[PDB]
Amino acid sequence: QPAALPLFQPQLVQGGRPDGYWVEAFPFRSDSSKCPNIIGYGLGTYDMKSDIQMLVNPYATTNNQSSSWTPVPLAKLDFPVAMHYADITKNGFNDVIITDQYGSSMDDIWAYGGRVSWLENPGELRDNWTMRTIGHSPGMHRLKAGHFTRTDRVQVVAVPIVVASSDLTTPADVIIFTAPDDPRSEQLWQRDVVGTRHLVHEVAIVPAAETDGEMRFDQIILAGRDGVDCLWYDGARWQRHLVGTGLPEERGDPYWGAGSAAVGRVGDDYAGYICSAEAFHGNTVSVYTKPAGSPTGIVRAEWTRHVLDVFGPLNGKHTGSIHQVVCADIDGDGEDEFLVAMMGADPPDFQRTGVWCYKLVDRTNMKFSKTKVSSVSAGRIATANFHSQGSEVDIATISYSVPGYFESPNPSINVFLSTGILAERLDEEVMLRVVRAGSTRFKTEMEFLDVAGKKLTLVVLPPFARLDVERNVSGVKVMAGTVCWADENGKHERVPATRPFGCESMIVSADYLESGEEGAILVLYKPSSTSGRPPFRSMDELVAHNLFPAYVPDSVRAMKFPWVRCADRPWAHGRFKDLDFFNLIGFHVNFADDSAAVLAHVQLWTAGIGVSAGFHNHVEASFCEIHACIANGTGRGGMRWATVPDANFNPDSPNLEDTELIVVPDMHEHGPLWRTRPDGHPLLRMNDTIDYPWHAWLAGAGNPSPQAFDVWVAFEFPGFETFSTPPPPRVLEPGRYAIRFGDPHQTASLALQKNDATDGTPVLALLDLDGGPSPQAWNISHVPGTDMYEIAHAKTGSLVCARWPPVKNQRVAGTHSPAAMGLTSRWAVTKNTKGQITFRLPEAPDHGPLFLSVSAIDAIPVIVQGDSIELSAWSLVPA
Amino acid sequence: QPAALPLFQPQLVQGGRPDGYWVEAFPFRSDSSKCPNIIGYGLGTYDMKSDIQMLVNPYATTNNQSSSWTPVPLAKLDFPVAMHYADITKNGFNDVIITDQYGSSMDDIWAYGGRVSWLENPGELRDNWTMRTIGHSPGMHRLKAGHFTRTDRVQVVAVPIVVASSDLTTPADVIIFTAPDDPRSEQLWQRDVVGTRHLVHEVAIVPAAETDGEMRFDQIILAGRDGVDCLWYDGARWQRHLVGTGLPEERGDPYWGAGSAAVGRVGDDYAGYICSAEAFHGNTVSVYTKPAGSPTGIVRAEWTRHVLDVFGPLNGKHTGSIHQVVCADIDGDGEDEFLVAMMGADPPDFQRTGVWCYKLVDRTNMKFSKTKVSSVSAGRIATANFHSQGSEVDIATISYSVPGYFESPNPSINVFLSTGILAERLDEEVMLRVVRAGSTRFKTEMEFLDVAGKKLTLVVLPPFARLDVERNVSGVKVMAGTVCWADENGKHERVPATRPFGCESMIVSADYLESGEEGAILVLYKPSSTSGRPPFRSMDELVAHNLFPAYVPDSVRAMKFPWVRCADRPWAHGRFKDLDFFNLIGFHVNFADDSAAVLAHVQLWTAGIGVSAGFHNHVEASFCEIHACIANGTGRGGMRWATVPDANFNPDSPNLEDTELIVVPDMHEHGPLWRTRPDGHPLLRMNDTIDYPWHAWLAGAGNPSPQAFDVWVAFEFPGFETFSTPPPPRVLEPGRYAIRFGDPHQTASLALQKNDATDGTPVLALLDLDGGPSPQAWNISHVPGTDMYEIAHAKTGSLVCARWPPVKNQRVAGTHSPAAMGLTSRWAVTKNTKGQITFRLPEAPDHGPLFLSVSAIDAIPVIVQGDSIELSAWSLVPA
Ligand SMILES: [Mg+2]
Ligand SMILES: [Mg+2]
Ligand SMILES: [Zn+2]
Ligand SMILES: [Zn+2]
Ligand SMILES: [Zn+2]
Ligand SMILES: [Zn+2]
Ligand SMILES: [Zn+2]
Ligand SMILES: [Zn+2]
Repeated sequence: QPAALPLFQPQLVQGGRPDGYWVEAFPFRSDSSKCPNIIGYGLGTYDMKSDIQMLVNPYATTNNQSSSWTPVPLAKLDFPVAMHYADITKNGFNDVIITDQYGSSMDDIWAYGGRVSWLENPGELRDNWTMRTIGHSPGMHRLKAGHFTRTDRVQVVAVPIVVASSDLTTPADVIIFTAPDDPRSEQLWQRDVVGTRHLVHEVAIVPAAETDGEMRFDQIILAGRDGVDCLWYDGARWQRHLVGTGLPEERGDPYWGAGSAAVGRVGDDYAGYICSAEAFHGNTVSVYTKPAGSPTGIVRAEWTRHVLDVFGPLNGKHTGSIHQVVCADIDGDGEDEFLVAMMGADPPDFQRTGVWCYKLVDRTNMKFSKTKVSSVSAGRIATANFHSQGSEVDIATISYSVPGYFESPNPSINVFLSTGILAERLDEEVMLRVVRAGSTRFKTEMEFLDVAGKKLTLVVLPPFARLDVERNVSGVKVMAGTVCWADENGKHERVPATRPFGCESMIVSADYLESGEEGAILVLYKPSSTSGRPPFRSMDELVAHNLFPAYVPDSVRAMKFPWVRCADRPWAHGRFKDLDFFNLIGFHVNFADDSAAVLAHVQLWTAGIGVSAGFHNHVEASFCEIHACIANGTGRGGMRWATVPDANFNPDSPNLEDTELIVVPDMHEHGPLWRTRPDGHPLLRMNDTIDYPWHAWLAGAGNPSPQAFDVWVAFEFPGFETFSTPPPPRVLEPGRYAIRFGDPHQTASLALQKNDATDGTPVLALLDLDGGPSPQAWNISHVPGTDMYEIAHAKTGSLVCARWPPVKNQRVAGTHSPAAMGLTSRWAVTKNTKGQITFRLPEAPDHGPLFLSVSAIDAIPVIVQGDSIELSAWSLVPA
Repeated sequence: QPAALPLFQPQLVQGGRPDGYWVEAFPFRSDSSKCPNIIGYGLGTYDMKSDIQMLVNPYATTNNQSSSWTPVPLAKLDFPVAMHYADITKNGFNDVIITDQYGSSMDDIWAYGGRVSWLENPGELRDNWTMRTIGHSPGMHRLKAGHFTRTDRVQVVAVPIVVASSDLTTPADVIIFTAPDDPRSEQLWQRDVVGTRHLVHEVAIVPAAETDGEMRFDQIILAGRDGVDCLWYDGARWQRHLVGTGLPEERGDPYWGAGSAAVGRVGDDYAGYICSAEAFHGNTVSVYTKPAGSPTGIVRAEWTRHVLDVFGPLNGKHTGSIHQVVCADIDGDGEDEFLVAMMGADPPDFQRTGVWCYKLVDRTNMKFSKTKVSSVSAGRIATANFHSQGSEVDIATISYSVPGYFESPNPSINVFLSTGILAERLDEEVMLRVVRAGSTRFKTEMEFLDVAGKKLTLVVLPPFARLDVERNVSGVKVMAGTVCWADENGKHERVPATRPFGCESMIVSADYLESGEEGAILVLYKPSSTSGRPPFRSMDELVAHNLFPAYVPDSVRAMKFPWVRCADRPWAHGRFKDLDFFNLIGFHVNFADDSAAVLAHVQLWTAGIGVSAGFHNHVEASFCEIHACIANGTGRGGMRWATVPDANFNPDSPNLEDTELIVVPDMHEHGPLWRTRPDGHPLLRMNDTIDYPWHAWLAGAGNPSPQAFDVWVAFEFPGFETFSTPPPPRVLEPGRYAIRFGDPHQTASLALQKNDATDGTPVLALLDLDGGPSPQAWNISHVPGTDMYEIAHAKTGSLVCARWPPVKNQRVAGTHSPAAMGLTSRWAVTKNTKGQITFRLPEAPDHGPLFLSVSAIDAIPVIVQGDSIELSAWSLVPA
């Protein structure tokens, strides 16, 4: 699975700003990177100093209720530009390093300005921090902290863009400032100039710790008129390595080379590529690549420039829309994507406003795709996990707005919170949009409802991911994919529906569970101490509480979920009067991708002692339902279904002798009660509804003194194939095999014609020969929630599929477009005494069995037929 | 149909404000109310004057591209409070009337302040308008313009809340200011005091023109410590009518009576009720009602107070969270809902923050329900149509934020735009959420895509609503409900699918069409001059343009919709290589209510000359598809379907002799090609997919020189019952009938037992007697898109339905919960020579026919049976 991008929940951090320029993820403490604060500000003007605002992260404090980011002004400065942070005082709190006194533009550089200073973090939320001067250089414009020549002091690389008003040709000093031993006294730091460069517009840092032992010290990557280059100190001296020269010079235009550059990790190499925007404020996005089998890192490789995109011509002043690039692992796959900060344009163009996310889609040819992730001005991007402890990467932006120069409407700071789940209000219910679990690399958890002693939580798990739980207490109900856990009785697996008429505990007996190869989506039932405890003697004891986290929309946070007597619902139509029978709604789970497909609808129910929810059969709306009992009032509450024909049972005055009872104890889920074919496909009524016998939840019988409510959850799935009737014996371990027909004397093996991945490619049996092209390998996997198997070509992934229609002598082909419910590409498996395997299609209620077969006893066409068992016995040989 | 509320698209008008208090819909011109500007401001502080900001409506200018509201400061004032507007200079531009110099609170009233002034609108967008003093009174706090004692000058009623610092017991003058003959000279207006009141906190105006001739002049409704009362001038004198006294006085608490009041239209009466918040800044919502058969209006009725809601206790200072009530017809049904402005609370409570919308649900008992429409602070609400010309009502709010008193986080101005359609990005496609057409009272239109010479537009129509079109040019394709138009050949009706294998023009030959009783949802194809003209000779000529209006989210506005060669789509899997066959995606239409149900998926396609889109049968995903051709390349392009068994046709090398061709000319749609039962229910495959014969779009044959593309739209619907095979004769006009069995000599008529609306109530035939309880009436209606009818009880709406299962001798009952696709409650109709009518259920492929019947030849049970024609012949008698 290539990784898909996560979703993003937008949130306005600060709107209505007079201007904007810089945004920075600022961790308040130097021992923690998670939920940092945001600092933002603009360039100011001659009429207004710029407030250096630290916006306090409301999510940082565990158990938070607020989504409001409180601004705390650290300073009020004339013409600030760039900033970074480091623990200067070495006391566990990050200090701010900032440049100011720049002037109002490149044509108005303060000759005595270009100051670099630091702001002492006082270890608590207070405004107006103590500020001390580090040094000065006119035009001072970018800076980063790090360890460049030593590791026992903070050091700062600082670089002016120009040296003087309107001077676009004189190079500027690249300066390293070194903290003194006591930075709270002294004043003016040690300074050393380590190079001169033209129009440097970005400084990027590669921390030594990123380089897996290649570098003792941090590398400085500069993007300016000279192109992109890397400076580093190696214990002995400074060296330089040219990455490339960027945009060629154009006559009458003072900007060439690069405007920004960032270093992109691919797998094991922190520098698998280097991306760049060109030139100063330009419209060109390029990437630098090195040849296959290069050393890791930057300085040992030869780089080559490739232009990816030109977003349009420059204006009269030779500028465009791109302000910055940054690299970050947005989709969690171990490769950095890169983000491009698009300021906006005049005339307005959405293509040049917001953030583009570029993704390396082919490591071999170094091909990238791009996806728009925001369409409001970004003059700068900050990345961090702003909302949780996980390895997700959120994106913060600030609009680019400089009054009387280039102003964006409504300048604002925004944050886009990476998530596998977005919540939105319908009317009385919530739509929960989820990523496909198979292609996400992040765990997402969202608590939604505190009810009946549990915090019901929606949980998206990537493939083979772990979820820690409270052993013997936490419960799970899977809605897509699979999870499993192990205990002394071996492996336990859970899927959307257990076996027909079956019952399974939802309780996890282990300390953790893991998703299988497709990931999982599930409801996790955490224990709660804030929604009552059983026995529930009244609906008052069962009041439910909205648990949505503070970053979900306000309209969802404000929702209540009352229990409503079923008599009072708009669908009662005069029924259920005077019954202790209650309903709580409700939650749709749909895929967030372009299918928008339903996953499940979820609602809750209760029934007092002696109460029946009423016999029904779902002729009104089609779905496959599973119930999970949270609390069983008497121990005897559960599902009954009629075992007689529909015509022979009266749901209004039920004869309970013509029913069977499946008791559903506390924290158990029951299996399907709908009608199925022998291989698990659902029977269907003439109006396209899943066919059910008459059935109902009924509480244990007796007198409600004292009262004790059943509480249960309905999961309404779209139609799917479930398990088989009767259950077949297990005879085949999934794995990778050659699939052979014939005697020890001369075999043919199953083959996809020419290994061709094209839909419709014939499947054949190739004579195995000494000349000896060897057998094609097939992956055989169990289809979860069924007793069926699929056969997928190991090289191309093509599924073994009968062509339509599945009839005697029908041809077999490879496909990635199977029929729904895998009708012609799923197989019932049996083993004879010779230990050969037969694969049989789902049997049409019409016809006889049809087996995967050879067409005769150099290539033999492969077919389905059920006349001859001889032609459909295969040997499986591990490959 | 009760009316449902519309959806609301939120938009931030202005964020990051220092404070907030007032928001007002401000029409710039006095001859137009649509798309007004917004004025907002807060109380200011001693440290900052308050900017009186007029935020320019970007949607006001037809052909707009921007969603940005430009602020224009009209004035900068010390401590402004209330404002309104009127055409003072009588020149066609509204002037602003404003109070200021109030002071900083009720404990700090400026003794020489309480100024009332007006700002002269200069007829263009300029800041800082000329300001002139009208008059003064300390504590001045609310004001409205109108015509109170004359109609030839602007008049202003102005009322202080207190007269002096901390004085909560002295009553204040109720003052009327009258414009001079030349308001641009003179200065200080004529003033008359027309009453004194305690703690007036709201002034509401009933315009004379609203009163259908009851009042010559405007009525002034005041809400204060004295309760709610109405003052008016009648040509002769001022009078007063008490509405009620509001919240009783409580010991130690200075606030009682009312904080706000608004007058609510119900149908023909501009004052069917009066709503109120109590007391000053309180938490109590009450309504005033008058008895059935009262005169219309206010002063002739006796009113009675009813408390609806108390949102919680007051704080230490005796205040709560409600600042204002307003009445407006939010759902367009001719009755005013009311809105309640909830400022917020400390500690925070979502229940007391935002806007609640109260709806009168029972005119008889005057019962209201409430629905949360915003959950961010509203210190004031303005209503208007901010986005179009229609009678929709949008809501603008400003947060209540007074520094050092009660401050809301991120004070902002927001607007909630009333709509039947919300658009949201999925990934490459757009989700269009729509209201149910049956319960909306608004037309909504949203352009989405400019392609192939048409502006494709999504259109929601309420029941019996009109849509003007360009005769013989505009095209429509219905996705839900029905529309029709008339021309010289009579009525034409369109529904989601015409007859199986049929073809109909989409072109409207009339100047308008109308929706039927369920409303409609449709795609309107407007003519375009900005997306090319046929013949389309290349895909370049077919570039499509995003048309979403400026108020939809930026992420949807920024989307492009490229044509992609089908070979290049991720679902091709190696197919369609080197074909001129292209695909454009795409648009989901789903219901916005708690069902979230699919309506249709929409995508587009093209095929060059001689190109086949390939034979297929939809075993992969289930849906009922209809295609509409926009442009037919050769005139011969269209749908072929195989007329032989699935097993007998090779989609890879098709024999076109075993197919039939339906040519689909320009702007035509074809009918269903899927397999159906005789009464229109879809055949279903074992994997729950709609069963289709092999079928494909194929372009006209020949050589692409010169090229000419087919362009067509796919509409993928969920499963539904279509028309019958063969089509039955039309023998019954829908309408209201008594349904009788038997001889002229002695009949029984169809009856719902005891007229009982309960699901499952028996249907019977009651002996018609001289003693003479007369026959129950039934509404018989055609089911659109089918040849079936339904029978609904005229009093209760209950559908005539066979109980499950429909078998010989099965009982018949009334229901509001029919089986999907109306399986047991829809009827095929035939007429014998005696002119009697027989009603037959959809026939199960199993059983024989089953007719609505009497069970014998005082009440006879009614059943379904098909053994005896005798028992199932009915006379229909108009009722
Ligand atoms: Mg420190
Ligand atoms: Mg005027
Ligand atoms: Zn810049
Ligand atoms: Zn990545
Ligand atoms: Zn059920
Ligand atoms: Zn107030
Ligand atoms: Zn209304
Ligand atoms: Zn088709």
